[PDB]
Amino acid sequence: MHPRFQTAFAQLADNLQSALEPILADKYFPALLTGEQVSSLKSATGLDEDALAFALLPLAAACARTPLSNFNVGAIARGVSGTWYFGANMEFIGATMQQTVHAEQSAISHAWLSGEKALAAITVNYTPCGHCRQFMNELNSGLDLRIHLPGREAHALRDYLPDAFGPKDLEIKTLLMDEQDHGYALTGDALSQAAIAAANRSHMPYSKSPSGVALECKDGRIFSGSYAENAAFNPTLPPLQGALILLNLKGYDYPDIQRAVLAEKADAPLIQWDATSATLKALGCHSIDRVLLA
Amino acid sequence: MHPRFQTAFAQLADNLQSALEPILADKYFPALLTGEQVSSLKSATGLDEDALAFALLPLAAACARTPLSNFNVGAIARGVSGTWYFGANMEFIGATMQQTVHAEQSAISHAWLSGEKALAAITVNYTPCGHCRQFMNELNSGLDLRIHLPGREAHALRDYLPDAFGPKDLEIKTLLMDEQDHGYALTGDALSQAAIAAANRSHMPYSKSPSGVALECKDGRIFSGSYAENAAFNPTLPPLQGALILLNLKGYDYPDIQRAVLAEKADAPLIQWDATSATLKALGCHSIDRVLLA
Ligand SMILES: O=C1N[C@H](O)C=CN1[C@@H]1O[C@H](CO)[C@@H](O)[C@H]1O
Ligand SMILES: O=C1N[C@H](O)C=CN1[C@@H]1O[C@H](CO)[C@@H](O)[C@H]1O
Ligand SMILES: [Zn+2]
Ligand SMILES: [Zn+2]
Repeated sequence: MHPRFQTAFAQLADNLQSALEPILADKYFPALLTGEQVSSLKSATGLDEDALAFALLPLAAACARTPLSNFNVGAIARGVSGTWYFGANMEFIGATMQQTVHAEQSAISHAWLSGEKALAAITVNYTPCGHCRQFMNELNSGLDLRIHLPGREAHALRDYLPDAFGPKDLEIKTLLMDEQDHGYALTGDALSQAAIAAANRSHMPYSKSPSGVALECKDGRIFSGSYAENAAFNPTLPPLQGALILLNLKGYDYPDIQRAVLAEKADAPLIQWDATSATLKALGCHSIDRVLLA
Repeated sequence: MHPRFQTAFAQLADNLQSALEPILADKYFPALLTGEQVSSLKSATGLDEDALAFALLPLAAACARTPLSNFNVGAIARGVSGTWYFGANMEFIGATMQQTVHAEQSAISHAWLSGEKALAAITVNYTPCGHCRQFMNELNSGLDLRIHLPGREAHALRDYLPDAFGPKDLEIKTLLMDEQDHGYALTGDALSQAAIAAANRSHMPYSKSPSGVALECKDGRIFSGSYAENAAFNPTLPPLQGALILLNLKGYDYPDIQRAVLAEKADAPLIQWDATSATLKALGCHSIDRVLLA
């Protein structure tokens, strides 16, 4: 089992531990659970979903990277698929606060990127900051998203975000997790195509600047991120971050990053380039290439 | 009167117009009103503060810069001083969504930077996004801040941000607008010192990386911004933005920017440098210098 889970795992309940140990066994346990696993989990313990999710939090939080805060936050997004995706915050020393990733964004994009069509609920070990409540309201699940916090009843997003601002305010009709395909031709090597492919699924109704980032690991593994705009602009999820979320959740570490490509239009109104390299360099990867969309 | 106000002004009520015209007369009307002016305003019209603020919105919104959205948002922060500060959103073509400024952040930092000790209320022509509700909760006014929106009753922040996350969650005791002075020696030319001075008032309890940006205009005017962290990290106000807010509100335009300096520690965990130049270049200023704090 991935050491990141060591401690957490140890404070889990005996029957839960047993049910889990087989799954967590793999270092490369993908920080996710299929329906089937959930069911199994539910039988070995007498937990109901909600209780199960709360019970897994600490594992989701085990994946956090917080050199600054030291404030571990885990989240679990529940697919309409039955799959549960873990999420955890990340802070990058050498960059800016604007580069940070919240547990919630982590889980939701984990899910989105993985192909999930919609979420039903999300569970966090801490009340969501306003930045995340706003991030949440961009999804096709709307104000209905259900949110579970420890020691609280469940509530819909609408309750956490009264009189909310969202895509409708801007006359935006396509929501995050809705089906998208911008249609750019994939070209170049693998990495280039992984980037372009991500740019293709990007959510960018406000600025109309598609973008994607793909990261190649030592072992030739390839994690890629899609750009995700937000109505309030600022909470937008830059493409780099997408990739790093996957990369981390999945058991990898920065240093395993071999090379990275970024794809975008040259003439787009918004430009990912600088923030991408910068942060990437901050992480120690100077191998950045960019590919121009068309 | 600054053309930016032309249209707005024209749809104001006759008695309000009259009361205003003398003030708005100056191109360099500083997008702000002293107590005295407010009083005068109140007498010429029979308005009460709240109604007065709602009535001035469109002027606050006249100051917006929205090449992307085209979504003008104005805000008015009311000092405990009796001074009212205007605010408006800004979007920068060529940068990223994370560089955007919300009307609310604009007003609050307008006030903060101007020396305001605390706010009593804020009025916006649109419901605040979650990013701003979060930004608001960093102030020393806490959940008590009062918020006025058109067609709604007033409410405290707590109402817009139920079960909120904030500085206390991180054990942070110094709030934004509280009195701060990091104690760096001012040095170099004017610009350098303006930068350092700003770095000195910066709010950075989470990362501990002070920073400041000062901009010199053609005419030798100098606008400077202070760094403002936020508990949720992301909503943090980078130092550059500070300066540009003032610069815009005050009647200036990008192209009047002559040179700019940024001050920060070299070894800080967070680094403003890249985002600063980048955006600055995006705006057409390549004249960036950095000064190392100590
Ligand atoms: O991850 C979350 N989610 C919740 O909305 C609130 C806060 N945090 C975060 O937890 C840390 C403290 O702000 C940061 O890494 C920031 O991303
Ligand atoms: O300025 C605000 N304040 C409110 O919290 C909500 C939205 N906007 C903004 O208005 C525009 C649309 O998102 C952007 O410039 C963004 O900064
Ligand atoms: Zn958050
Ligand atoms: Zn806002």
